[PDB]
Amino acid sequence: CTSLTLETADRKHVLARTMDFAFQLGTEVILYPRRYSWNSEADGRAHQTQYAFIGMGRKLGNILFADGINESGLSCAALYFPGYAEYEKTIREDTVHIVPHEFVTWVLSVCQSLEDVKEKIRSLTIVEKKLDLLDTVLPLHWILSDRTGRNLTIEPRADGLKVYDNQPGVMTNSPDFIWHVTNLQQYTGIRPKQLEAFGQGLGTVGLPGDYTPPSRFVRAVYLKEHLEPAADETKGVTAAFQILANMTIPKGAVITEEDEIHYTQYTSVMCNETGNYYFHHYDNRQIQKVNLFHEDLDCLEPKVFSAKAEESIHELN
Amino acid sequence: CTSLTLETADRKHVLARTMDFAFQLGTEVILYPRRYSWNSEADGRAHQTQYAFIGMGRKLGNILFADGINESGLSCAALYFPGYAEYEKTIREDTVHIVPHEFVTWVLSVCQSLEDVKEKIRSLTIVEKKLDLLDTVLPLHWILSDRTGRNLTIEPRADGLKVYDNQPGVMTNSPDFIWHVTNLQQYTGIRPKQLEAFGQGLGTVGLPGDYTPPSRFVRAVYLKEHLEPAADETKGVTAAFQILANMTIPKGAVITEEDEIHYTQYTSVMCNETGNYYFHHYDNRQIQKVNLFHEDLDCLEPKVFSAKAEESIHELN
Amino acid sequence: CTSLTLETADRKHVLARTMDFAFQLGTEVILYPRRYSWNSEADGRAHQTQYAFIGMGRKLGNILFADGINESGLSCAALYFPGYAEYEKTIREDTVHIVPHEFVTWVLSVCQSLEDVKEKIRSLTIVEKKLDLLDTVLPLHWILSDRTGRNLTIEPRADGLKVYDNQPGVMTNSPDFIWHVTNLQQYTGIRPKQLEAFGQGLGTVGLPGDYTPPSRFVRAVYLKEHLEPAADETKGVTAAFQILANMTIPKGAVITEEDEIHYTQYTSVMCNETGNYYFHHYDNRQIQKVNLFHEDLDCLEPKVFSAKAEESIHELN
Amino acid sequence: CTSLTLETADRKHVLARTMDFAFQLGTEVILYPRRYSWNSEADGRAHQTQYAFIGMGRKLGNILFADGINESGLSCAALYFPGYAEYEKTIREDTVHIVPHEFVTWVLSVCQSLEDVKEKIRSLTIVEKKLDLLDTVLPLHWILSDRTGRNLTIEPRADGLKVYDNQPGVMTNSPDFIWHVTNLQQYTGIRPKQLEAFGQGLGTVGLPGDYTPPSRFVRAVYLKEHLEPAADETKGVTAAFQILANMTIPKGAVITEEDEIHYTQYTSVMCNETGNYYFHHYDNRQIQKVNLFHEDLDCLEPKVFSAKAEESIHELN
Repeated sequence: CTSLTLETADRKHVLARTMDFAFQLGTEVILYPRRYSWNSEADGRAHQTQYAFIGMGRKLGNILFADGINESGLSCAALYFPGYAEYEKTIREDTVHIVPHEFVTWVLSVCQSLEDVKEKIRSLTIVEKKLDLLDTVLPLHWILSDRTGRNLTIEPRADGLKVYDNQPGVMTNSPDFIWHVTNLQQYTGIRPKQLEAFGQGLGTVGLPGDYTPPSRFVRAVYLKEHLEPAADETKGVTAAFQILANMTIPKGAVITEEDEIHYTQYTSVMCNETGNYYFHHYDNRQIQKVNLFHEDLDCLEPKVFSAKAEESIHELN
Repeated sequence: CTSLTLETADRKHVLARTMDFAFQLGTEVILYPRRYSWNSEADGRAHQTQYAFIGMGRKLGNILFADGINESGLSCAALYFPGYAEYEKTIREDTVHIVPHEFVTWVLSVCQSLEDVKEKIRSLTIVEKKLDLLDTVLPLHWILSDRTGRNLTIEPRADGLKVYDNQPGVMTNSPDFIWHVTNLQQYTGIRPKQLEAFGQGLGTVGLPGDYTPPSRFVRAVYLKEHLEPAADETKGVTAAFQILANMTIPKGAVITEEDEIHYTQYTSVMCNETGNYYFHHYDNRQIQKVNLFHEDLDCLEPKVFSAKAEESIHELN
Repeated sequence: CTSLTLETADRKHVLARTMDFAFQLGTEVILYPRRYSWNSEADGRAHQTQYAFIGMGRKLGNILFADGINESGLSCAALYFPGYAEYEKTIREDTVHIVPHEFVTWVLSVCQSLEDVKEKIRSLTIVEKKLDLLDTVLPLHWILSDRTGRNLTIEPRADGLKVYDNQPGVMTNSPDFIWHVTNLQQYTGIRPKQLEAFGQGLGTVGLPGDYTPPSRFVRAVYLKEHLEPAADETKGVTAAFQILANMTIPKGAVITEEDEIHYTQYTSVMCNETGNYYFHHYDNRQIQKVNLFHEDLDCLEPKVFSAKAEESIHELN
Repeated sequence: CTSLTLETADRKHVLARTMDFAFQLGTEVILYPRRYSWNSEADGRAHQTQYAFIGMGRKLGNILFADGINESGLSCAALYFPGYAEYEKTIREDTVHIVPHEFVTWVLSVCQSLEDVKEKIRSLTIVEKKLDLLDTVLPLHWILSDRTGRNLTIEPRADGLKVYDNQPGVMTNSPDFIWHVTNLQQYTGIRPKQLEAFGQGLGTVGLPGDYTPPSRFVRAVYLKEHLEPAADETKGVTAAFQILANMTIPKGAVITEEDEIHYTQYTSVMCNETGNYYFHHYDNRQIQKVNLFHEDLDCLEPKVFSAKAEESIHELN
């Protein structure tokens, strides 16, 4: 997965991410409403959501989310972090306990901002527990965004939960966040204009083209840094998709250790100010959209907005 | 520009191309009908079209085409070829004379197949003449496709018009076609599966990521060669777009000598068997489609199918 | 600079390094004898050497060493580490205080092995103090070796002296050691034999060619990992030079921010077991050698072995 | 193999080359005297040498040369050119016939300059014939130099002997010469000084590091283009070795299809004006020299100057 934030000329923010995976997740955009009672798989204890939100989710016992945007402008995305993610084995105490795949639900339901996350996260404990559908502990890390325009990355390490100001506003997968930010120093020579002619693009030589996390990180940062400013929310959504097109894996390009096809299943963009969640997916290019605020946020139960599944083609004749 | 052919499991062919440029071309899909009389800018002599077709075009005196698919399955795309394209200065005789920006119109209107092109092209002469809108001679070369599944590339050189079997079924810009095909030998090590773990993609290391023509050529060939087979026309169109997403230039990424923004304005896919022309453009992700055969091909004049210009967003609520 | 250890088949060990700089250092190989009194620029306090050693140095008040090999088989090399080196600003107490440029003298004069290093270093303080010649505090980090065949890299950080087991037996410059070892994971696909014909070397595609520190680190690990075993000392010394030839900077190839030419001035190889110091420099390819043990190690004063400066040419006729 | 010419400030010229192979060639520097009779493996016909020369060769019936420098300042080197070399299968007439491995002997024995080459070659036929030792027809191409400072590369193709002015003064192996010169256009952004801090060398990012022929060609052009001027012959010879250090293959780094180790066996530098042949080999770094003119150039038979085989170490104590 590749994620990035962008800021438009009229001052909105979006958080955008591709979801690259071999197993089919079958996520759909879902409203998780306010005052919704759920029980953690860490210890069975009950929680009650405070803020409503929408994001890509799947009912697996509770409804687990890969990302989402809440009613107060906080947005979050969970991306794979294999080999680096390390959780608590032993249940602490005087802490809330959740499992890794609950963090999105937690943070979006209980926090209203980045300041808020930085504070509540001090009494949280994420513990090592499998996701049955996969029979494995999800190795994850998270990128978050709110209406101040700041960005965080949060990474569950052996040393505990680490929080970073994410200045580039980009994040992919392993290794750890400082590693990637340091790696950017190798790439400050790539630039849009040639120095002083098969065609255009020569300044761009050295941009990594492969699908490894470090290269996708560098290629996102390059394209974000030289993006012509986008005027408004819609133009921002387009740009985030244009950039993420460059990190879209066609089926067949990448094969896992198990002979599975690792490809981009969906790409989404979430707008912090407007509560809009846009997306397309491998099989349908047309942007789809859910507006959080058209819904009854005191709804009694989750609401699913199911997607158009095939290529939506506009016939001119 | 990046172009490529693909073949689906049910045996259709598509020819796909991005159109990367700094100046706004304002092309629209247009039907050029059968028996349509036009006069060449080479010498003023009259021609009469034999085959109807559709492609991206612009009225500039006559309607000039950047690509197109005709009523008998021949498809063609003109891509920039700067510094390498060389035309006839002196008007020969016993030949048809056209200017570079007429080749698409010519070949699509007068030829019914690749065999046919290879034969008619022997009595053709392309002469050096400007395109007024640009006050410059277009340096171009062409990729063509028909229902046999073969592909050609044709390149106007100092030595005359050169014709190549295009075995990879890919073409970008300069330098010449054999140069790129030879350059592919450097890249046969890139592969979808790692040898024997920040994540996926490690076999893919070395894939060029920059926007130069040679790198776009290599990156297209890689993605075409490892594309999981596409089952039918629609799935083929999706795949061609998924591959070309990887060669889509966001505004700002690439700047010309003149400080202009060189970006991908539109991407199209043309199906040889069905006469369908699909496309999207920088500002609207949704595929748009014109079916050649729904039209009256004996129409008296060109017909324009003008495109939806803004982002067509499907609202789920 | 690039440094690396090697093991020969007869189980000797060598530590090797190029010295890349813009300022002409003018090091010569010097013997520092045992029981030699000196005083630290840190605080003026007395030191008495315990172990004799040889290495490239220069008299600049006391005699400053870039590297060396001692009588009991410990070797060390100091390499530039700009932006990351961080020393103690304030004098602690109950500790031995030295300045950065005295580390090599200290460690080699006082320690008899890597174990001995890991223990004495626990009560060392390195303090921020300028080298006068250059009017700057040297940013440095160190690689060390002994007769056990283990290796260490020691890096002065904000948080204190960090000590790492150096498994690859390679170090260049910035960034920090764990950064580099982590970065090697992107390069595990590079390999001597092609997969399945311009010539040889296609498996090697991807090896970094530039002179930046991360690139030279990866290229040294590749070459060392795949070196055929060297039978003995001489062969070990040859091999080390053959590898480091690949990270040798000719004059003009790299230019600093101040417009100075930054180039490889000398290359040395030290054998741990035999106290042999071999080198060559930019202007004389022939290997030159100093045998620590041929000298009186109790000598009252340091002894300089000045290099043949010109290309030493063997004339066959 | 990698080869390159250099010009010194005092206007001497050198032609330099590494010899990379898997089979041990066992060349020694040999003087081929003037007025020496030999017969071609092509047809048994008589030849009488006109100009004495020295170069690395081996007695294999006649004495076969990989390179050399003649008495009137012409230099040549033969380098592998697999897949692209194409000789004459049938014996022509009114032409001098030779086999591939006799080119160096022929050109150097009979031609006094590059002009003289371009003229005599008009009536040369190179015929397909095996070298027995290897049971294969050598695929070869050649770079040449004289006292004018011009350079040529000559490549045996399907279509005849092609002769090119070699502006860069560099040649490696396959593919063809114009291929490489064209490929240099992708690399014009590489440069000694950074744009606007792990260390030095950031402008150099992008220089190819692998051992394939196109990569070594680009790396040699970069280094030669940016070499500081060498004051005189000796300095020229040093510089040539410093450059070619960067294309020096240690044992194990590259492995052939047959599982043989392909490594740099020797490196030579020939000065055109002075008939000086310098070299070193894998096992002995010290430069060794043969002075063509110290010999009797009318000598009745060839004379071998056998190399110091072991590392020649200069002992300072």
